[PDB]
This record gives sequence, C-alpha cells and structure tokens, in this order.
Amino acid sequence: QLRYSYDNLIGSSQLELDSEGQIISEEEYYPYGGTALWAARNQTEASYKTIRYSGKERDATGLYYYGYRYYQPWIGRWLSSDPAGTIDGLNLYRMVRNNPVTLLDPDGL
Repeated sequence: QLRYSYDNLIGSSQLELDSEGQIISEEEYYPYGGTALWAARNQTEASYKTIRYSGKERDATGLYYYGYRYYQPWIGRWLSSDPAGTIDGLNLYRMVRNNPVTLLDPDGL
C-alpha cells in the first residue's frame, strides 16, 4: 500500500493519500504538537500512520522521538536536558524557542 504524506511548513503530516490520490487519513495539530483532529476512512488502515508532528514518530507512549531526545507535546518541553548544552541558550529544556509554529527541531540536539 502506497501512502503519500502531505506536510505543512514544519513537516507535520496532515494528509495521507493512496495510489489514486484518495484521502486515507487527515490530522491536525496543536502548536506544540498534540493531535487536535484525527480522521480516516477505515480504523485499521488508520492505525498504520506513525510519522506525524514535525515529521517525527509518535511512539505508543505518547512521546515524540526526535533523534537525540524525546519530546512531550502535552506540555511543550523536552524529556531531558539538551546534550549539546548552551547551543540554543541557557534553558536546556525549552522547545524551539517557544515558537513552534514558526520553527522546528530537526533532531532534538
């Protein structure tokens, strides 16, 4: 089964389309990454989408896995302190400078 993804500015997957360009599923997000709207033509078919907010996988735990760290969308902050230290300012837990509609984090580093 071919599943084409159609993404917004920061890479969040909003439409999945099939080989004929018909809608498989639809998803919209809160700014910090929680899922606000989820719909699909079939429940079982829907279950196979794994890449969502910002082009990252949401694990069964609810966490987003961004390479070097895990992210908690329900409070807009990282699960652990930035391994790269002050590379993005003193606050080692802040998510994309608190500007998540404009900015994305490629890997949590």
